[PDB]
Amino acid sequence: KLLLANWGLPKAVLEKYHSFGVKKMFEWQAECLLLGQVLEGKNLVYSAPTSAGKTLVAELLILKRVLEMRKKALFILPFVSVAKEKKYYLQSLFQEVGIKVDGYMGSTSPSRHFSSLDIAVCTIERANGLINRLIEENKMDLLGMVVVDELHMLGDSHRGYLLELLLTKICYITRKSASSNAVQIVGMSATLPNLELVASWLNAELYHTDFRPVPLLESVKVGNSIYDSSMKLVREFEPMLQVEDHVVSLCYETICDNHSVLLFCPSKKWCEKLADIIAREFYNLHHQAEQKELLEVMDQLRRLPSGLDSVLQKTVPWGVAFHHAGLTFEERDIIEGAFRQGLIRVLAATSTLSSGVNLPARRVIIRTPIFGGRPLDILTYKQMVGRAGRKGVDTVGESILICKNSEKSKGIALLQGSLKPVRSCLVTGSMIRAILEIIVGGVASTSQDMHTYAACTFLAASMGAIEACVMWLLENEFIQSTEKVYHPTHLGSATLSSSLSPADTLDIFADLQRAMKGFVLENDLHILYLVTPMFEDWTTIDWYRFFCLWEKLPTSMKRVAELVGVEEGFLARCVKGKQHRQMAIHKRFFTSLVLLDLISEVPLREINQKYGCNRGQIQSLQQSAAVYAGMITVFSNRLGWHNMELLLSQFQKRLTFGIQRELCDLVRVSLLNAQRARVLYASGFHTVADLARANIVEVEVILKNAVPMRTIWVTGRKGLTEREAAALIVEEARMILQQDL
Amino acid sequence: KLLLANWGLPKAVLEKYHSFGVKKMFEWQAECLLLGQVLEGKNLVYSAPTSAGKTLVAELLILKRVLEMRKKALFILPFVSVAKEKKYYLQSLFQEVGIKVDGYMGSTSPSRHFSSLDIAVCTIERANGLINRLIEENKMDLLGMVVVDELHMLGDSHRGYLLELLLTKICYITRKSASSNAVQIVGMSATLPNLELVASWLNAELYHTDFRPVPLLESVKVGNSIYDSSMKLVREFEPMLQVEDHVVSLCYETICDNHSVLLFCPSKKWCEKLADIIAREFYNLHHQAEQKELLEVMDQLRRLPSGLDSVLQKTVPWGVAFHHAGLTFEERDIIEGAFRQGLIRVLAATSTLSSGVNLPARRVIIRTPIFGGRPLDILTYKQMVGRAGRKGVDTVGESILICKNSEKSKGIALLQGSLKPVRSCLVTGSMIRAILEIIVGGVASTSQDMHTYAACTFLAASMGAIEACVMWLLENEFIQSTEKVYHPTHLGSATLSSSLSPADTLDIFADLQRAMKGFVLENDLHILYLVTPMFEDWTTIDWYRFFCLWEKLPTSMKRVAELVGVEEGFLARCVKGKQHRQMAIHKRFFTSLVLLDLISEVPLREINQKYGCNRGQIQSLQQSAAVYAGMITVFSNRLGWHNMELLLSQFQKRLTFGIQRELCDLVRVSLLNAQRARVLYASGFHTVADLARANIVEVEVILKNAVPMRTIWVTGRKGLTEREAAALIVEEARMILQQDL
Ligand SMILES: COc1ccccc1-c1ccncc1C(=O)Nc1nnc(OCc2ccc(Cl)cc2)s1
Ligand SMILES: COc1ccccc1-c1ccncc1C(=O)Nc1nnc(OCc2ccc(Cl)cc2)s1
Repeated sequence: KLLLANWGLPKAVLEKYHSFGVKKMFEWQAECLLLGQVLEGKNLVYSAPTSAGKTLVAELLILKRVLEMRKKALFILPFVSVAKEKKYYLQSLFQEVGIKVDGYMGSTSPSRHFSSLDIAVCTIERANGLINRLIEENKMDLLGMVVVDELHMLGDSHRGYLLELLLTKICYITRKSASSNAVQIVGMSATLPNLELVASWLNAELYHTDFRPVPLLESVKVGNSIYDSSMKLVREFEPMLQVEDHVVSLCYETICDNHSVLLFCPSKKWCEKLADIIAREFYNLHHQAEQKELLEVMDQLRRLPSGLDSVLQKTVPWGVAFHHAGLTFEERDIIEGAFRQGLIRVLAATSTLSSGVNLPARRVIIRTPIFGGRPLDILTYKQMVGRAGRKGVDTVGESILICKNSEKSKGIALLQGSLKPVRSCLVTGSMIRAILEIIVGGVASTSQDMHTYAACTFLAASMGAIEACVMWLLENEFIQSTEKVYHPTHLGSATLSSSLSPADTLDIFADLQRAMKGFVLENDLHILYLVTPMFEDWTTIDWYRFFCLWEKLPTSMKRVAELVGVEEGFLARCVKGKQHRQMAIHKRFFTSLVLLDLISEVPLREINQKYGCNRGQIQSLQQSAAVYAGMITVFSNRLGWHNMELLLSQFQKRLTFGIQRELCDLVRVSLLNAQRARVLYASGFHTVADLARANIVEVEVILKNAVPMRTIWVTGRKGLTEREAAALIVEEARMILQQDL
Repeated sequence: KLLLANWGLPKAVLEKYHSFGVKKMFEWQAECLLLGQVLEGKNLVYSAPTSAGKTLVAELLILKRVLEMRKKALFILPFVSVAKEKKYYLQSLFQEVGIKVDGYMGSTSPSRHFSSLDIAVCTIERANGLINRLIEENKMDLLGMVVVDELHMLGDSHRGYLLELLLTKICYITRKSASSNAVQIVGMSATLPNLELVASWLNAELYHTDFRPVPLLESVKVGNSIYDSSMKLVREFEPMLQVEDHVVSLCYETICDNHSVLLFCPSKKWCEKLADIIAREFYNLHHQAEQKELLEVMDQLRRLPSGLDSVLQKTVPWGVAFHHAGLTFEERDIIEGAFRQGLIRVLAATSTLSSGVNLPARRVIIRTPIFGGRPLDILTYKQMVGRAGRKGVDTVGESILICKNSEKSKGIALLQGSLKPVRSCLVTGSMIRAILEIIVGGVASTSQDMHTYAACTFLAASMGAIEACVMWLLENEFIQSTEKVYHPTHLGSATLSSSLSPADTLDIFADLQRAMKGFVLENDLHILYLVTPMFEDWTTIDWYRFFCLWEKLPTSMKRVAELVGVEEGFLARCVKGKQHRQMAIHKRFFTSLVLLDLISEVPLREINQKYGCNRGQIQSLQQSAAVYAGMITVFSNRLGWHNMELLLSQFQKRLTFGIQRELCDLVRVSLLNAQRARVLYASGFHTVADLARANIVEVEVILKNAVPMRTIWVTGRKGLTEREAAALIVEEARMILQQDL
């Protein structure tokens, strides 16, 4: 029975699955897919190692709930990078059968309407908003499927509560129409202890497996000795060519057998240092002093807005490199592709890669059990060591955690530890959000229904607050009480529409209302201070640098600075030689200055030099700001603020792509980010109309010029040759202008 | 030879001309059209009575310069009403042959680009801007024809100088490429003395005729005696049924022969009184106390935003009525159509109708020679008395000017007077505008060329200033001087682009620049104070009323009022119980309040009641404000002001149609002004897409409802039946959404 052809499956999807290598399932997937009425709608909650092909069952169930019972489906993923990778994977897997798959990730939204879509690959943040939209204007009948990758995220997380709110709201909808399902829910999780609780909460069937196609050997390293998980010595490591940790010797031993290695370091500078070191030894140890593919990778990295990196330049032409959050998303994807193809053999990465893309390595060396001054998380450790072993290539996979002295204790604790149980995280902001979501959607009106809703949440399954939440929403004019039936107000409806926390929406309302009274239209800084999310921790602000920039602003910026709350007596002044709101204003002013250079098309390296923030932080900030701009635009649209929504309607795109207004029509093309559109705009093409018939060979020449074979790198298309790149550019322009009218 | 078939002419245009009755030309038209090389391009300047078919030669020459030498053409007309009538006339005459004819009048602009057009029926104000646009971005080769109706307007006028600037600029272009024409110029004028001078100035051939198809008998009336033009008694008038002027007796005598009468009064109240009087007598004198078509006219007047008029209600169902500027444009057109069809037999009109549409009456009675406290203009008198006599119906036409005592002297002076010679009207604002127009267009650079240009104007043909104009443009940063070659600046380029006087553009620049620093986005009043043209004399502002409105403004308006300069200590206060800029601000604030109710879709009668300004003044103000809004939008667009042009980009439409934002897509339909779109919007149609397939019979029912056979009145379509009206509405929506993509 274990064969993808025996199971009912489209021929096109079957032949696409044979391309990636999936031709015979495992026993665990069959036992999970044949777990009673799961194929009919009885929700499903299952756990498996990430290397065991967890998502195959989810994709099969989607194809089912989409083909047989034609309806929409949601694929909720934890992060934007993995969500985009899954969106492109599902697109390449489902294009032939005609299932329109599009993504709601970060700032990007599908050009086509959600009604035209058939699968929405969403982040946790945007899937909740999508379901809120479906509930508001009565379309919950379109949804028939919801898939939640990384179900364990529903516990303690900054975006996990939105996951719970996503399901407890759906289940109520299914359990209020009952006065094998109407909306199926399929969840993928890790080896959680209380998975059952989660399975019973969602009524889903529970499937837990521990099968790993490539066996895993986790071990600790103390001095020169290697011990297994159960405090048993397994090997006496002796360095081959070393100049205790012998990290370089371990990497050398891994490399000698024509394999690759993952090296998880606790910081960025540590990754850059511990990739330089192995590069130096691989030169000296291997030169007594594919290439072509590696030179292609170097040239791909060299035609980027930030260009080549000095440490990358020293490391990459030896098989060694580093992959941390400091690099741009393009550089990170290039390095990840190079490692995936075997071109890069040693990858010094941080913990961020552990939860990100699927990047398996033969040996995973975790330098220290102490990550960022704290012991490594058991979930993080499991995520790292689950990458040890490539399916279908390696016979085994090795994880080596390097510990010492006392550190040995934390290492053995990580070796013998297990995942913590899932939580609920639900007065509190999450419960306020949930109460507002149900009341404003009209799904629940009376307080008896309000407690019934809380009887459907994970808190009720794990085993007052709702009254406090209702009181808070009533006292803050989010909700009105009539003979005590609760009805949404205009502010309460606008909060649920623009997907913002009701806690933040109060100050957002105050800030926008103050901005309407006095606005500065002679720059884009006032329209940016409103769409600037916060400071958070996107960078470590240098006070002197800030004051210097401020001393050199146009004769019109400081007008915007003083109209929003910034000062000069406290503007990188007092803090220069050394208040919770003024700090949040200046740290928002600086943040709004950086975005000012992002929408002014300033090169990332120049922004880094003038502001001191690296390019990864700048890109993260611009993505967050674009999301916030979209939310603020919807908030003003639903409040009847036509003179502000009109101003904000373009800044989401101008921040997503970091462009000027002129390119806002060119960047609609998927392959025109901010530099293949500026060089294509200077040559006279200023509209997607002039680019549909743009001379093919002409745009090839233009893309060949202006360099900061497949040197051009495209997000989701990896590397593209100039000719193929601009051919796809003109084809995308043709499709955009042809299917939008 | 005198036959429209013998002349080379399209068969479709010939059969369309036979519809209006034009089947045999006069001798004067043949002698003017065969005046040497006029048919080849030698410009043409000719004079004829307005009843002699002056424009036939112009239309024939256009068809020529359009069919043979395919190129664009301009039809410059003095006013918006006559320009629109001519646009619809030329459209109905030229649709079959395929000559795309569209109008640049007031605020409306063609949906299609000027390149697609073949005839542009423009006002004098907008034709100059069109020619400036053609000269700027090098398209003067498209223009090959320019037709100027009412050439005598080029002298002393508020829009006449723009006419001269229109031609002296063209001639230079033709006479600078010479270092039978490249742009033909055809002018129609009245019996001017210095026509020759104008003919030689434009190099045009001169044709003057005095032929009138219906002979005219002008006479003066003193007491009971009627004297001819040369102080000779012609008839001893005796009233038939009178209760000296015997105006009513004269109207009765005209009516008894089943004819109609035009009665030109010096004011609006006089027209309303002297139509009520003849209505009263036509009831009492004719009732000892077509109908169906007249009841149709009453119902047409009753389904208007202002509804029926009390004086109109008393007068119209007797054949008598009044036509003054106080009425709406729709009411004026309805009354003019009723008089033209013979339904209305006595029309008490003001001097405004004299220069407007072609409305002939058998007898034209001019009550008094003193019009508005001053003697009647000889041009105005000729314009009035040229309407005496319908071609093809009457055998003669009669003009009767009622004078008395001393007034007799001014009456005989008008009888024996003649038209004053044409002037030039060119430091002065016109010469500044002309110098800026040539320099910024790049057509002239050196001061030698600058004096050469002034050697091409009408001043040079009638027989220092240019140096003063250049100095003024240099000292005001409109123009820069290099090694002394004059180049346009950004402000100088923006002034020529947005078609505003350089005198006004300085204060406009200052006002917009001040508005960018602090703007109020929570209402539309700040975006309206910038697009409010001026006070001029559009109304007589009532101070108490203004202060009352101000005492009752939202909690956000007075914010806009104090941000622009308005006060409360001087805001219908001091002037209430009884400074050239503060007067221009408050009179702009009040004007910006009225427009606020126009874009809020307040009914015209409610605006009239709350502000004290009649509906004709309100409509004139809204048209002027829409023109100003378009000019300001272009001015900000060319100055790189993206945050202001975006705000202003919709107010031109919102003021042209007096609508809200929601209807800005519906009013793109030619038959949806502001009340056939609001009632069609409330039923769910909020987009021109929902109206293309809008159920035909459904929109018929919706238009049948909401009444404030052909009751629906459409501008340019006269009266339309509900079924035909909404059928044309859905057809226009289909065309709009089908040909715009
Ligand atoms: C505020 O909404 C944003 C808009 C722009 C960018 C980011 C956000 C955002 C930010 C932070 N968290 C969440 C969101 C979010 O996506 N909320 C959404 N709500 N509705 C959406 O459209 C989906 C949709 C539309 C129509 C139908 Cl019929 C069905 C589904 S997205
Ligand atoms: C400022 O321009 C306004 C815009 C809106 C409404 C009123 C005005 C206005 C107001 C007062 N006086 C004059 C104008 C005026 O029409 N100026 C114009 N200039 N260019 C135009 O377009 C014609 C055109 C366009 C492209 C080509 Cl290739 C050739 C011709 S219109």
